[PDB]
Amino acid sequence: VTPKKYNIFLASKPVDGDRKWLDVTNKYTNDVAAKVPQATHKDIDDAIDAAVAAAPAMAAMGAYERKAVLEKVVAELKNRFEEIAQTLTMESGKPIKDARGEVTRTIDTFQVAAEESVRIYGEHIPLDISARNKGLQGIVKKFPIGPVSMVSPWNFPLNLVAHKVAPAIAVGCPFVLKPASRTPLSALILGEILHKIEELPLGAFSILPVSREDADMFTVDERFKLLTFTGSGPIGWDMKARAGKKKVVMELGGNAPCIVDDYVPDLDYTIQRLINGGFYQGGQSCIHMQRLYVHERLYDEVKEGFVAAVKKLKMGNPFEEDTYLGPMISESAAKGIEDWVKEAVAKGGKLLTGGNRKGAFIEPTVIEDVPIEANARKEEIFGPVVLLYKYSDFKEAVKECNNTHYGLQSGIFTKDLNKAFYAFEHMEVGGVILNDSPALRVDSQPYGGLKDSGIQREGVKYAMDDMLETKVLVMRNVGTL
Amino acid sequence: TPKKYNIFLASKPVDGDRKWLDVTNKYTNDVAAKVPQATHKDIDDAIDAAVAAAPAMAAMGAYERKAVLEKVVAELKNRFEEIAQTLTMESGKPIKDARGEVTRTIDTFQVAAEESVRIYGEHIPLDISARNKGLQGIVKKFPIGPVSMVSPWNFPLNLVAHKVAPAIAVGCPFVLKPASRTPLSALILGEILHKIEELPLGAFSILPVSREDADMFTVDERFKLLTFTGSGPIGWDMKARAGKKKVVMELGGNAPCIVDDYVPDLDYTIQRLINGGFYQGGQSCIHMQRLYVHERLYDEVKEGFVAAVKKLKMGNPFEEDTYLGPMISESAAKGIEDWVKEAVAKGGKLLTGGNRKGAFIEPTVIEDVPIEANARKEEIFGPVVLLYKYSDFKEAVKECNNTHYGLQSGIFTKDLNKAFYAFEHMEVGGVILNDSPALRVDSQPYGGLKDSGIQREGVKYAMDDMLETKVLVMRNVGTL
Amino acid sequence: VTPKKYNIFLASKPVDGDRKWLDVTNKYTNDVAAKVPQATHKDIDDAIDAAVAAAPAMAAMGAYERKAVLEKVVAELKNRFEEIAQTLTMESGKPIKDARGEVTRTIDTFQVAAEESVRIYGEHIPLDISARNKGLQGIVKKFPIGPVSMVSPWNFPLNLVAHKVAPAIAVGCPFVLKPASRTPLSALILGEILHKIEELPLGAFSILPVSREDADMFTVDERFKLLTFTGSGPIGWDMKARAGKKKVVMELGGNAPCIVDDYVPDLDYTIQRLINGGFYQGGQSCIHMQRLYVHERLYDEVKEGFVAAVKKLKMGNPFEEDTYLGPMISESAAKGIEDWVKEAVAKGGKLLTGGNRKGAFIEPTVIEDVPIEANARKEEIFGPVVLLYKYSDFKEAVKECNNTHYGLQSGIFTKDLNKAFYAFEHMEVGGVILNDSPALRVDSQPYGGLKDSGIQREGVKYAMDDMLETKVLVMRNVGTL
Amino acid sequence: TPKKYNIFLASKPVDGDRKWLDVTNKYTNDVAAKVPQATHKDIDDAIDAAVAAAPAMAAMGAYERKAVLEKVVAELKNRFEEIAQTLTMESGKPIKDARGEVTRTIDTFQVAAEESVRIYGEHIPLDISARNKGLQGIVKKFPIGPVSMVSPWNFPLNLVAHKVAPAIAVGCPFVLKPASRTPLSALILGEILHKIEELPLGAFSILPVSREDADMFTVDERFKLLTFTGSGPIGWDMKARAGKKKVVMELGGNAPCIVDDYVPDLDYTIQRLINGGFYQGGQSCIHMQRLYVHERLYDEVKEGFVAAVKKLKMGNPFEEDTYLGPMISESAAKGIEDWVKEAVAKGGKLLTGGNRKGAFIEPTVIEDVPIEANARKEEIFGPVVLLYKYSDFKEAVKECNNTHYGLQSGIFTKDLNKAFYAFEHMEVGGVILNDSPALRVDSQPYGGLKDSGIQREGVKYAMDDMLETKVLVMRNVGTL
Repeated sequence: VTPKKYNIFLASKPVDGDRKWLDVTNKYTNDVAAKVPQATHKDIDDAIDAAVAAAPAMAAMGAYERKAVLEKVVAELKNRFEEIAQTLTMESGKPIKDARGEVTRTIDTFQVAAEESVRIYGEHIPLDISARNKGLQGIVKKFPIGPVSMVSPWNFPLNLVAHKVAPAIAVGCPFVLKPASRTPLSALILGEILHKIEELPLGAFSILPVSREDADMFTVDERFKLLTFTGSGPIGWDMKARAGKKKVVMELGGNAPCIVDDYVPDLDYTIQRLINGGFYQGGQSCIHMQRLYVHERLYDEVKEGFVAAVKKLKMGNPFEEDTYLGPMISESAAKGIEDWVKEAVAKGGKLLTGGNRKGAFIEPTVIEDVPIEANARKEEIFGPVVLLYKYSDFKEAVKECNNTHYGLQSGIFTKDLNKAFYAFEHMEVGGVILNDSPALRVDSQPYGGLKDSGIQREGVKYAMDDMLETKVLVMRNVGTL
Repeated sequence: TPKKYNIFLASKPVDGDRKWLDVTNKYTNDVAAKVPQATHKDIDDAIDAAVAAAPAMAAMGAYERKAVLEKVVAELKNRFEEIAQTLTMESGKPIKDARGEVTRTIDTFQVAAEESVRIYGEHIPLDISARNKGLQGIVKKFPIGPVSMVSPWNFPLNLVAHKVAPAIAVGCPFVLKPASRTPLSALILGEILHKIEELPLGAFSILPVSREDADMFTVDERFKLLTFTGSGPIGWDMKARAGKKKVVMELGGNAPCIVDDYVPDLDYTIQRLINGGFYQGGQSCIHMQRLYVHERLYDEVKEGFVAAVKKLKMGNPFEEDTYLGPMISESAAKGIEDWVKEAVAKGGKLLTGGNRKGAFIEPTVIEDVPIEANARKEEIFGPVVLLYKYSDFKEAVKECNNTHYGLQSGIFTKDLNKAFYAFEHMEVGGVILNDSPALRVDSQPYGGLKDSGIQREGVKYAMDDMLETKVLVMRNVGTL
Repeated sequence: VTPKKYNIFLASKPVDGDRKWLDVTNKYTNDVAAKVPQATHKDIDDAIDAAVAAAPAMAAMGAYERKAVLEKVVAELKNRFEEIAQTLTMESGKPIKDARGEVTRTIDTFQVAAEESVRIYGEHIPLDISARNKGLQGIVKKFPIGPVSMVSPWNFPLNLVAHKVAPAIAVGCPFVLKPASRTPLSALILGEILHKIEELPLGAFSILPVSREDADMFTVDERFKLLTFTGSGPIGWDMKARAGKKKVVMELGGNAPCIVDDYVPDLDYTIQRLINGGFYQGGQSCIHMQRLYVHERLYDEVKEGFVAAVKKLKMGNPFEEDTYLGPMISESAAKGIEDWVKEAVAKGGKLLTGGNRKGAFIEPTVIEDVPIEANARKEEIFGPVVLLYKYSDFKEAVKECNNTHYGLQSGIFTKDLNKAFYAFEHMEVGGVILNDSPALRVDSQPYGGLKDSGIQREGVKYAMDDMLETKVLVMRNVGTL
Repeated sequence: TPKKYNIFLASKPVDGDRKWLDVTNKYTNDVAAKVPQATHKDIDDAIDAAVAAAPAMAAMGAYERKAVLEKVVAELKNRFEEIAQTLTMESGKPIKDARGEVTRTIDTFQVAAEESVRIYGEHIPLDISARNKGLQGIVKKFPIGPVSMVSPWNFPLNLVAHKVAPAIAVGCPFVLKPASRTPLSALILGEILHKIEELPLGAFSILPVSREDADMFTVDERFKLLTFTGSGPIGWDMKARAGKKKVVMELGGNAPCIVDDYVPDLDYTIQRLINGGFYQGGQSCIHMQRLYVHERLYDEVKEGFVAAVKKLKMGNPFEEDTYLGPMISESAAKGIEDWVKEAVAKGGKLLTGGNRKGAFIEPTVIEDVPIEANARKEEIFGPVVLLYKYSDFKEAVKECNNTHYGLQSGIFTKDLNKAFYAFEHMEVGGVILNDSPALRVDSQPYGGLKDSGIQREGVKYAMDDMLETKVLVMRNVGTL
């Protein structure tokens, strides 16, 4: 098996040469499936200088030119669909059905960005609000913030890249992207696509897998006006603390709960959505449903149906069409999950199903009554593990949903008008999912959270706002001859 | 001795040798006021003055428009009780309801004062394709120009405020035709406006008009907008004859309410149903005329509702504890009484009331009135509620829609899906959730579908109809 | 020359059968190039009944389904581009270069509508503005108005159809379209495209060229919730007067002026834009530059350059690639223009160039100092005629621009900040064109006018507003357990 | 005898045995006031009270938030002269400028009152693709929670109002650290707020703090937002140490102005340049520090500008005709004097002023100061204007941008393209057209690029940073 050689992108151009090689493994077989050049400190410096130099031409592009770039990306993603999905499954270990879903969502993200690029509206504001302000009016317009530092994760290596790259192009910001070293190929495929687009100025982008020795440049470099990070909370908060003067956007982890107070529209559909929330992407999602709170009257029926449905989930080769659950990103990630499951049961948790490790594979797991002191309850598991709880009081269930240091998304199943809006009002999250699990994300919704889950929002039009600066033209007696 | 009033022609109080209009006390029937009636020449002069004042109205600073509206707010607060007393006298509405109307008028003028300094425009990119390279636009809103206002007798202060406050907030001159039965509230606004120096001369006229000249408010080409609140047949005929001008119509209704639950409880549900069915004595375009109660709740609701209507105090509207005052006229009361008798003759079961005493109609509840009866198909505009039972929610929504009107509807439910199904399928401008359809917030978009009219009132929505869009398309502006 | 037989569209289906034929002539050769079935009174009744019956399924479509219809129209227009352009030139007489420009603009119109179909936003409003309103909030949402009556013109038979049809589909309104009898083929091509789109419910559309005896149904029929008309002012105002209860939108004629107070960026570019304004579409445009006001210091230079440039304009066969000016819609239209030119010169106007008729062809004409009483000055000429005037005072030039019973668009060439904004403030029009002639229209801009030019605005998002009804959900203590 | 003040802890006036801080009259240097200094325990208690008050703050009706802000407006109008006198005393700003600051503060609180009832959300379709069928969303904004506020000494009332008014308009509890040199303006707001019943207990604290405890306002994890106005090096260091919370920074500037024309005339242009160059004695973040005049206008502008500078009355700020008061301290004045001497030593030509008399600095104009001089390189925060000539407009814009600050810029032009070229290319938050960069409307988005900070103030923009977005994603809601 000869590993495929890829190029990295430095100031819009494919580079390889005698640079050191980064190995990319097939997450199922563990074989090196690809070799990618590793960027040097000088390459990163050159990338940042090129982004600064390309900022005026990026800012001078017509709205239709920014749109044409994004539409060309959409067309190339559709054309290379299966190839991109196969590469995604290979480097991330996610089942091929989920990989195809990610490519579809990436197409939607670039498509929303294409439409938004031609809709950056400004305001005409009256400023004569009092007599002392007579004859004043303003024009409020938004401008590109400038060069953007992007650091993306390994769990959605295409879609979570798209949620940074598509808004940057829609606005007219040059960028330097550091893809995750474990999954950089999805990002490099975008680089190949972007390289062939003539409308995009030279130096508008760089996509560089970087060593640990130079990774800090993406945090501290004063030439970037914005740092946008998606990944681990402790890493993210530390980057925000050391970023310097630049603006910071963070999309971090979660410990998403779901309340089941009714079956909506029925039990079968409720179970299917709970299975999706608890085990989609093998729990390797920042909005994975980690905690399930079921009302007393429904508890035995839900537990029975839920556990029976998790026992039917196909775990195996992610390249197979009928695989529901693929392996974890690494054997070390799987060992960590296994340790937390063992600890949860040692502390009093009742194992309902799964909990066993087979290399990088973790069986879909359900644990009942895990105490607050256990790591599986307190921290983001990021694995196919669901913590099942019973409740008698709705207000108390909402309070328990909030009993976490995370605040990304929450789910609620209810037929009750007041319970639905009480949950919207009191759940300490960025998004409340009504009659679906918290694992739901529309690529146009404001996505992000409170507490340790991060700062600001992604979702194309919201991510674009963070890449834009407000400027007002205050006009004194303009139109007076 | 009846009080003598002035009318307002080109911002100035006028009287002279004009024909006198009697304004009667709607309880005692005594002539309480004498009002000059405008001539054809006064209307012509009013329209010419509005056309002449349009440039100065359009040139006012946003803070000047605000100062006018804030001065109206301050004068309404200062003359509160006097205005409320005059309101009860000319409209017949109980003094508690009249005070409520003055409060809502203060809120309407206050919302307009805040909106006057918030007329935003857009900066739009216009380079949407290669052929449109180097193009950008500034979209700004401008006063439409002189506006013709025709107001009703049921809320002679607040339904005037909903036309006048947006016109001032935008910078439109106007000519107002108040209802001849209730012109005093409109005339008190004129008195206030007359004393405001910031408002250009000729910005307003308030003229009670004969029927031989009333058509000028419809057909005159100098008016850029006609805004009418009143009777549907009158309104639709005015729209047909308006000519080139834009037309805004706030017409009647036949508002239904679904009771599928008690929210939060039975007591509160009954109180809101009483308010909807009998507030302003049913003389409201959003009066709850039809009540649909689910079969499992029917007997309990009917019993509680009928017991509560039997406790309603009917009498002298000047008395603090009076709930139900008289109808606008004895003829209005006779008409309601005829429709009640016809409803019972066609199979309707009278649960309470139905009797007339001069201009007074007892609060009435009739069960199972057929679709052929006038009380069911047409707006009653009286203290009459039609009660019905249903077994299927979808069918109750379909029956709510079984009308040629479409103003507002009400729904009491604890069900998330029923609440949003009703929002989606009710053919109205406003769906009231866990209150009767008689609810209106002075900032909400208010108006309807079908025979209930066209467009919306509520200060910022009424302002939109008094504004014209203008775009400045800029080719390579900023290229040296 | 065998005329091509077309079908008409009745409740989404192509029909012909036992119907009478409408002749469609080549506006250059006068040959009958096409035969179109004429709809009977029963066909119109069936079309309206089908639109009423399709209204619930139109209103129940997902936003993405409305988008998919519009995107499929975009794809079919691109695929049949040259064929549509050739048909346009044939039935309208407009030069092939202008016909291609009209197909591109129609593609942009349907594309803007596709993007707008997924962006119909509502508001969440606080309603607790005072103590009496405690515990109130509202959700304001927009709903399809219902069946739409559409009456389109002959001067842009594809684009001015698109500006009614694309927003109706973007919103989810069924419609019955009456295309102009002289130019129905462009509308019938949209009908062919629409017929093949499975996402569009059966009966969502009808496209019927209608005889005079049944044309009134489009005005008075109570089953229509909105009438949208583009065409002749006297016809339009009379339809508004007799429409009954339905809402009315009107796009009528104009008598567009242009002020030349400077050369922006230079004389060459100014002359080229003034030529486009005065003679593009052969002046058969509602925003044709009919009146030209040039400052006295620039007058002789502008007149010389402008007259020299009109003398170079190629008039002839609209199928020729280098033809600038094609024939008028009819010989009667040309005779009418010729009469107004002769009347203008009889009343004191000085003919600078053109003014001669050759069948349906009118030479590009320029007349100096035409008095206010002449029809060429008072009314919309809708021909290749420009009325030239000199001015000394800018404020007076603006006042003279406004000295008309129309109010569609105006143009101003200026380097002066205050003159630019004074003109924006005081010109009594829907659109002020800055440093271009009034003949400029972007398919996304709010387009329409004041005075006799009509009521309301077209431009996709503005036309959509008129096809939408506001509904508020007033919520009392929702979220109180 | 110095006046004794109270500080505010969890909405309540406190004094006790706290260490006393002296507040001096900036003209006489006499101790005018004695202010308690908060302890570490007071700050802890203030933050705990703000966390405890956050649910009641978030549960207030929009009209209750409005009523608080309207009560502040009414109290500011009532105590106008007293507040203006206290402002001149503690800040040293001339009484005319102090009165203008109270006016601007009234406008800020008034804008906030109107904005408090206008926090709109969105109803969004979420069915953007087939996989998203049956999805819809409600996007609503929620208070971010407890706010840490750190205010400056240059506008101790208005720059406090720009943090406090949006916090109340939104429903955020807050802990304010006023500048220790000018706390009295902040303590008057506290006195006003203490008497407002609608405001929940613990909603606010106003605490003058020692350097030993000042870091709590930066690092404490109970605060959800840090909003700072002051010195750039201090601000950037606070952003670095803030932790997880959101950070808003309003820092200094080095504002330039281009004079390419006289708009509408020379007299008006000179008056605005004088206002820009010397209003608040240059002790403003938008003070016009650099003046670029086109070569054809240069001699005429220099002559008129220098002559007008020479007429400026410098003296006792309590006098009605004083234009220029003293600097905040003698040390501040000595620093400005050193930079003026350094500018002249490096080649700058002194056209007027440059002398120090205690805390007073004469209004100064220096021509051709090189880029290496501190007076050109850094924010002077004094009555000093750096005068330059240019021949090329594009080059003048480039030179305006030749700074590490980016708050505001000014441009005088009659040219449409120059106006919009400057709007496009000036690296600032606000471009002032036909006025100096010292212009600020209390409703405009105010803030900057580069070292001038992050985010925007101006009531509705400051409210945005105090709000968190929450979406309710609804799956098949309304399906029965």
